[PDB]
Order: sequence, then C-alpha cells, then structure tokens
Amino acid sequence: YSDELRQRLAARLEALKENG
Repeated sequence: YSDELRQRLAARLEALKENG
C-alpha cells in the first residue's frame, strides 16, 4: 500500500463521517 495511499483512503472516510 505504501503509507501515503492509506492515509488518502482515510480522507474519504473523513468526509462521510461528518454528518453520520
């Protein structure tokens, strides 16, 4: 995966968890 690419996937999760 390499460190950076994983954190990118986290950034998506972040947007979704805002509301609910």
